[PDB]
Amino acid sequence: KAGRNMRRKLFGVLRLKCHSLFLDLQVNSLQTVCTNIYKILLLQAYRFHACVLQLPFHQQVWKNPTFFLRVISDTASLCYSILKAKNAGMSLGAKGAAGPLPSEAVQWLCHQAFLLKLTRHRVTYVPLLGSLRTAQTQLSRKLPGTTLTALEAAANPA
Ligand SMILES: N[C@@H](CCC(=O)N[C@@H](CS)C(=O)NCC(=O)O)C(=O)O
Ligand SMILES: N[C@@H](CCC(=O)N[C@@H](CS)C(=O)NCC(=O)O)C(=O)O
Repeated sequence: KAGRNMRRKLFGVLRLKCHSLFLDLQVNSLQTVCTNIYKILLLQAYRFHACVLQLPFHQQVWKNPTFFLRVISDTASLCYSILKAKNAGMSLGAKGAAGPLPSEAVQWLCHQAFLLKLTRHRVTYVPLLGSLRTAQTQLSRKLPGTTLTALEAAANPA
């Protein structure tokens, strides 16, 4: 427990730096880009949960659920902005895909990563799991680009 916390704290910045180097669809496969942005978002979800555990006892999650959901949304926006900048010089012969990832896909990966972590602590996060679970289908009805299952593949490896 104290060993896991030490490892997350120690490797946080380095892991994020490393993942950020594999987001360029010009040189990387789409599967790689999706996996690495997802691993970034999952890392962020763990940091999120750590930060929530140290909120005052009266600052319950059901008390201000807009705050937490917006934090989650802002995470997707920020990772998406990073991804955009990293893919700015993309050309027609890019290895990754014909299309650089829409914000819908980064959003989907974000909600996925947060759900996986937040379902482990339902007693704390039952107010949020409602809105996030719909957003998944809200986005799954917004864009089933087939590649939706290629996103599910990136959220799968252990
Ligand atoms: N992410 C690289 C491989 C490099 C690698 O494995 N190093 C980092 C990820 S950038 C790491 O922390 N290892 C994998 C993990 O622990 O999830 C790739 O997809 O080809
Ligand atoms: N502690 C985070 C790593 C991120 C981090 O280093 N930031 C804060 C977390 S709010 C920190 O300095 N750690 C103090 C703590 O959680 O005891 C984690 O468990 O993943």
